[PDB]
Amino acid sequence: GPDETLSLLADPYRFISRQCQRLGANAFESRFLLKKTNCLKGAKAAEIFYDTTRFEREGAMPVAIQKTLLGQGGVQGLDGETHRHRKQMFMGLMTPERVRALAQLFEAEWRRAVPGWTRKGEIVFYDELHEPLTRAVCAWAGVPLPDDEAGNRAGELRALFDAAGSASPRHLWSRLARRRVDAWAKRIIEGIRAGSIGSGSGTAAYAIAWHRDRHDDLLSPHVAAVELVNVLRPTVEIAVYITFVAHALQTCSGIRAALVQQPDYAELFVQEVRRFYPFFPAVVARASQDFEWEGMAFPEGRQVVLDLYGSNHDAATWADPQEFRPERFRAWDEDSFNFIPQGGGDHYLGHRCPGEWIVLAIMKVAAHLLVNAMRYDVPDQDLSIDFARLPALPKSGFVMRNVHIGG
Ligand code: HEM
Repeated sequence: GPDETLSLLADPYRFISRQCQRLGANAFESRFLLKKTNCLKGAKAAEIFYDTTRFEREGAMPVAIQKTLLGQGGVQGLDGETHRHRKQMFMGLMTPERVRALAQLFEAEWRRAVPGWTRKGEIVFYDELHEPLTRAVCAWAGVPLPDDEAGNRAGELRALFDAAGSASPRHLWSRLARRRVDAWAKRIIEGIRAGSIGSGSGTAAYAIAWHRDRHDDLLSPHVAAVELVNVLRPTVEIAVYITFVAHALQTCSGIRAALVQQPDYAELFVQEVRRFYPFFPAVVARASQDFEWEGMAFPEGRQVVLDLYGSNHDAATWADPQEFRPERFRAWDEDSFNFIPQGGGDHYLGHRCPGEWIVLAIMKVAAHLLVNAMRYDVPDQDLSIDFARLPALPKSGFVMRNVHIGG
């Protein structure tokens, strides 16, 4: 039929679920760029999407994303045993103690940045999160980061996802940010291999610099650089989820008090933040063989997009997805396909986000400080979510006035 690209960019989070609702189905055939695209939504859809005998990621990623968001040669573009062996490198980083260490470093950096925020009077909370995250994740990952460069590197990491997918000249800064960050990370890898950088044996940058592939070869310095940015960048992106934590504390009644007094509530709350709020709209794969599913044809080579936001707001799964209610997670069966803000399926055997433990730990630190430590006022502003923005944010970016902290 018609090309629907422009309609998708106008409503990137909701386009799929809205059409699904219109059609009374969990899937529909469409066309993005010029490719026929099957669009899927829901737990059953997610589960077939993560079947690696039917779906491949190889070459499925639009080049614009490679040259900004993702880089070229990274784990996202791999399939099969090549993929599994590369994904294992990421998974080995995420021990409960290593995740804890990153959370601890991030709390310290948050606390160090508050005085700065106090003397400012008024801050855009979102704008202020990138640098502490950058400082935290760099130290955790063994990436040296001098004090006077921290601001700039945070700006560059931010530019990879917050200027990327944009209708404006911001796409140009994003592409240059990618070349700068790639060259920086590459210099890090090279110094580790040459002995000039003493990154500890438990650190991401070390693991990535010394990773051997299935042929016992080091990654090429550029591919290693891209994989290191795949740790640094998405950690800084947690700024979005932290902003949504502040937003929930502000727009939904009872949340604050429940968090203060109920110990087990934090975990339910951060889960519901990830379910409720838009972040990553969709993931893309290519059908690897001819098959049919619930009446829909999936010929070899068909581009297929899995709607994450729609799946997270699926009525069959949640009954009242439209409500923000952390308690729903008391009844969650931990299914790997019905709740997928960072992908579904298995972490080792598919492309599901290895960053979930980090996101959760950091979201918890955020929720803890925002209720138990950090005091602030919230002036009249537009807190409505910008569903036409990538990534989606409250329009204001969540503005704070009179910020101060204890311990
Ligand atoms: C900030 C919130 C985050 C969101 C919303 C998010 C979401 C996602 C999604 C939707 C995917 C694709 C899953 C798929 O292709 O099936 C993914 C993959 C990935 N994520 Fe995240 N993530 C986040 C944080 C992180 C963090 C902190 C890390 C740190 C290591 C990380 C590292 C990665 C990597 C390396 C991949 C590719 C994995 C693969 O292809 O096997 N992410 N993420």
